[PDB]
Amino acid sequence: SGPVPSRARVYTDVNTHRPSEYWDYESHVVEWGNQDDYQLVRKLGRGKYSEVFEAINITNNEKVVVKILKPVAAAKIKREIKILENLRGGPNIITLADIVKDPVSRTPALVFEHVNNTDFKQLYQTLTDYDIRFYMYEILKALDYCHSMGIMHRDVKPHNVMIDHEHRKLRLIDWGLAEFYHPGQEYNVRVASRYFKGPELLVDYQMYDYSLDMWSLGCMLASMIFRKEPFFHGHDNYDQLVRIAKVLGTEDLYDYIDKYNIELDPRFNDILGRHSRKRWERFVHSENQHLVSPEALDFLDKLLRYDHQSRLTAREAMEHPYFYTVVK
Ligand SMILES: Nc1ncnc2c1ncn2[C@@H]1O[C@H](COP(=O)(O)OP(=O)(O)O)[C@@H](O)[C@H]1O
Ligand SMILES: NCc1ccc(-c2ccccc2O)c(Cl)c1
Ligand SMILES: NCc1ccc(-c2ccccc2O)c(Cl)c1
Ligand SMILES: [Mg+2]
Ligand SMILES: [Mg+2]
Repeated sequence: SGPVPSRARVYTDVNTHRPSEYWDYESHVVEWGNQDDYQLVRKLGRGKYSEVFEAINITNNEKVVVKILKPVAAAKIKREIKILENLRGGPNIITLADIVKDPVSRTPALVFEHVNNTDFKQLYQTLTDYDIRFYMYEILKALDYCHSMGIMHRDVKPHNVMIDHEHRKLRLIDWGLAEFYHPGQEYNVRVASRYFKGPELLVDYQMYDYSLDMWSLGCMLASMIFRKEPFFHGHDNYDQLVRIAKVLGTEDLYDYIDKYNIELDPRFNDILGRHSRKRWERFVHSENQHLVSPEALDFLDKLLRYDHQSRLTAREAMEHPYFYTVVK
């Protein structure tokens, strides 16, 4: 009885054929740099987990970004550091330049390469059909890379993707929620922002994998091409599932939970209803027609699936006709 187990269909074995030192983040010894090499210039902002500053590395006069971590479990801090070090040099992965102890917070401060990012609210309004495909391809390079390195990002969304549009430079940042994929491991479902949450998280299916990032990628794509921000606009985690079911339909949702022997929360009884799966051309109108194409719709169809096992992997997504027009 209970949930039917699941494994990723790709990169299942990456972490077992690597030394324990690679994925065992708890045993990692942090090599501390010197906080005096960095001078804070301006606060970019503060979120739930960190305060971020633009800074200058006074040893080479280069612009950097300093992420001062708020106190959390020491395990969560070493996980971020180990993943960043393991992924360093990878295509479109942010470079971790240093780790210092901030004198004021008494917490680790991660120093990154600076990316001159255009805010989401501005790029969202100007990206062309061509630019969207180009940037989606750059994201897929980062995701196939971290997945092939046995890591799932788990927080893919626009504010975690830096774009320097003038230089067509993209970097996938914020590896604070990222984890090592271990076949059969039960993970915490309290990851990602509500609108980006995969069905596996919303139905409390813990044995998820890299394919969670493909759902989030699909949510970003739908919002962009259809001009509907966010695409699945739930008022809460339960309504989030209802919003998805109104597009993907209730019959495939029941096939998904029956395949994995998942039981819906009984509060879905008063709110879920019965919904047909909708054709993607329904979301097309005269204000988004220039961002949509049969290739974009077919690609979206293959990412936004309830069954995490049925979604395109990052490598398959890169082979899709949607990217044929992108100069490679
Ligand atoms: N390398 C960077 N270049 C430019 N801006 C950055 C960089 N790293 C972070 N930022 C900015 O700071 C914000 C917070 O960074 P992030 O790593 O996502 O922290 P958190 O885990 O607290 O969300 C980002 O959304 C972005 O606006
Ligand atoms: N201005 C530098 C700084 C000082 C204190 C904290 C801090 C430290 C502990 C708890 C919460 C916090 O905001 C942080 Cl993250 C940064
Ligand atoms: N933080 C800047 C940013 C990152 C990704 C995208 C993006 C790019 C391609 C497709 C969907 C997207 O949301 C945009 Cl519009 C802006
Ligand atoms: Mg972030
Ligand atoms: Mg984060």
